[PDB]
Amino acid sequence: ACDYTCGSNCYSSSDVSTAQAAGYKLHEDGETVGSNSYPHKYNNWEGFDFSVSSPYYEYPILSSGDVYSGGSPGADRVVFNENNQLAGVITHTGASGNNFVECT
Ligand SMILES: Nc1nc2c(ncn2[C@@H]2O[C@H](CO)[C@@H](O)[C@H]2OP(=O)(O)O)c(=O)[nH]1
Ligand SMILES: [Ca+2]
Repeated sequence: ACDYTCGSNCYSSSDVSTAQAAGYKLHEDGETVGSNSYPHKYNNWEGFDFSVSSPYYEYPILSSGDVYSGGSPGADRVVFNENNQLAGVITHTGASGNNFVECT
């Protein structure tokens, strides 16, 4: 079963946890990754009511299972905060333009 379903992608708790650990780690060293410099800030234009506190940072989660280290970031992201908390999992899939919809 899927703990998180991002359109076509099936992500498990373990998947989310791995990406998230990679992002908070970069964020902690003050280092980026890719041409879009992940992780960066998630502004929250979508206006999601996260059960966690701002500010937010995003980091790509790959359907491939591997951790992002460059190349296409895909459509799915993991959102965590300064305390290393999971805000959620979002995707551009089924979302107009660069908008975001949440993974089910
Ligand atoms: N849709 C959306 N994009 C955001 C937000 N905060 C930062 N971004 C980034 O700004 C871009 C829009 O110009 C988005 O594609 C996204 O980059 P990512 O694709 O790396 O997530 C936000 O709250 N919503
Ligand atoms: Ca997996």
